[PDB]
Amino acid sequence: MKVEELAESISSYAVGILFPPQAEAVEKVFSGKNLLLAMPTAAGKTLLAEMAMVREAIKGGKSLYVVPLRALAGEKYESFKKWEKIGLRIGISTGDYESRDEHLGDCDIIVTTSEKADSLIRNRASWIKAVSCLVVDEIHLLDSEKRGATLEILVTKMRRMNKALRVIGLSATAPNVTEIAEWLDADYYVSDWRPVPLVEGVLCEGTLELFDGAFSTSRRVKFEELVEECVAENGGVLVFESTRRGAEKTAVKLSAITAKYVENEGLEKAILEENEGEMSRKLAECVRKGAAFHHAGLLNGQRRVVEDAFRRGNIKVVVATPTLVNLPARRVIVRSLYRFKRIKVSEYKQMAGRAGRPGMDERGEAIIIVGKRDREIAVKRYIFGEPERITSKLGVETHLRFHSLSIICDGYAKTLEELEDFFADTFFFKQNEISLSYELERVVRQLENWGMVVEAAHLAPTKLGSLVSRLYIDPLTGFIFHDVLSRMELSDIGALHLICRTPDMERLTVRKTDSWVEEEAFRLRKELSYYPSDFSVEYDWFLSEVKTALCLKDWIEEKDEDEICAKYGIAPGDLRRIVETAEWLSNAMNRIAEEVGNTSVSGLTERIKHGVKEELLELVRIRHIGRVRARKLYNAGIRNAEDIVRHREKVASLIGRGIAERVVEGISVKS
Repeated sequence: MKVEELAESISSYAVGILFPPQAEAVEKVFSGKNLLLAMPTAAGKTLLAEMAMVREAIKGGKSLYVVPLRALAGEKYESFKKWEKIGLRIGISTGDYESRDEHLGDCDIIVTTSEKADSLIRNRASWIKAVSCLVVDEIHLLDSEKRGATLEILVTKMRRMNKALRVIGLSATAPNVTEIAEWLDADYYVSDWRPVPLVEGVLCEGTLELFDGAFSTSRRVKFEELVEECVAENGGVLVFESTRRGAEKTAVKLSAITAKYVENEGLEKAILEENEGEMSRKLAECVRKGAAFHHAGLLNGQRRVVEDAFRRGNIKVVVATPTLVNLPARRVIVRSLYRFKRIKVSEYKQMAGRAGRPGMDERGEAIIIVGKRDREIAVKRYIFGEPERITSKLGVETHLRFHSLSIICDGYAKTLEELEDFFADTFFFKQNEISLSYELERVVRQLENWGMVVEAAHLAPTKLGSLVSRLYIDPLTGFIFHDVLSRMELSDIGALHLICRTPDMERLTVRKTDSWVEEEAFRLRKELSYYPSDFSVEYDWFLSEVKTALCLKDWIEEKDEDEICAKYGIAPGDLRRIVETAEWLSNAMNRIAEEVGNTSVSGLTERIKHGVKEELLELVRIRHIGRVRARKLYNAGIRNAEDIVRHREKVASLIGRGIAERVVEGISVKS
């Protein structure tokens, strides 16, 4: 079997109209052994993995492509539909935890996220045991203080479950990537190869020094011009700023330039299609003039609209933040080098690594605009310089606690010893051979104290623990709930506040101006699950909890979004992010509540989800009608599904003929 041949033939069919020079890569991909691929651009890295899967499929196996963000999940998912021409059946699962998703079980490639995978495992999906090859994309994220831990545990749990499991890790370039390969028992393959070469250049006092390997080409140019230059050519310029305010500020100036080239007026409406005012205002017209800014503030809608547009060219410039998703662009400017501390070689490398514009450009330009703080650092360390070494973060108590509970429940470790053994098979161990027996002992006790783990001369989970496990929430969270609930029984704000006490919840920042919070917090005292000293150290952590719960409150009290935003000083995307989260825990808190018997939270989740009152719940369940429409309809006779039908003409007068039509189309088909 001349593997090179197969690989080629296979790719072409599906793709047709791109991956490493020498055999090694392909040679290994088809070997069947665990394999770690370390390359810069995700480009060739992914097709090798894909082939890996295509092959495994034909062998009659099943692959589970894992990704870190729920975002990529979709991107990769679609990307794999390409192999449908060959009869592979792709499937995806994201966001649903308490479910085994048994329908995926008959897919050849199942894309999901690290967490979702871990969950599916805790929730004992039946297909997992069928997965023969696990591909861990962006495995270098093993260094991620947030992500790492799950990766280490997922991989381990999975390996320990199936010795025949073939793990394929895909990572960015880093020095210790080989030890990863060792921890994975895999043939590695490393390379600096890039489809479209990259030129990294720094820009100082009017001069741009482009580095082509060992040479250089100084020139006199100005930022505004570098942008227009490529913009002029329509190669796409991607600028990076370390702020939300900064990204928007610049995303504006450039619109001046991008304006005289394109006038996207239909897309200006595409933005406002969901929100308006201050922020969305800016992005909207900004886009009308070619430019745009991309940050966590926008809504997943406004984002994908700006992304799709920059891809097609409608948008000439996209000013984002390190928070950044495939954005093809010829030029890539990096405004600052510090993170208002300094940016990691990694972040820069990644940022620069977007300059390639495969199949449209010959080279990629990435410029680090630096001042004069001895610009040598931007050259000596960033341009020419190794990225930071991947260091495992599973060590923290947090993660330990979080995962141990899972391990002791799912039946991997039945004694403290074998719990210690489990963590020994970790990348954390392989990396620093440290016995965590101490802390790990502390954990299991605390897990016992919290009533989640029981010591009957054998470690086992309690009904509660199994729950906390399946809910995939921090056991501390599960405790705060089970404790407070089993004892008292709060109200709206009281419950919204309880959630915000939880570590799993996001909180807002309290500005010097948010004075009401402190007052409101007092008035509402006696209602909250606890109340700190006016000058206790936690009065600040407290006030955030309140301000956050107050926010959810307004959301739940149907307050205008833009209004809620302005009030709390956050952006629509944030609000959506917070509510989104708040709900998940809200569900968690309720299921926990039930187990104890408390009910003061019974119909909270629903409210949180739609941000409606309670009287509108019946209306919002209909194909989701939204707070706005639901209110209008409720302010009239239409107060449920039935009434929307019987008074059709009326409905359409309130909501709209179009929307009206769509809404009814669903109800009848059901009832």
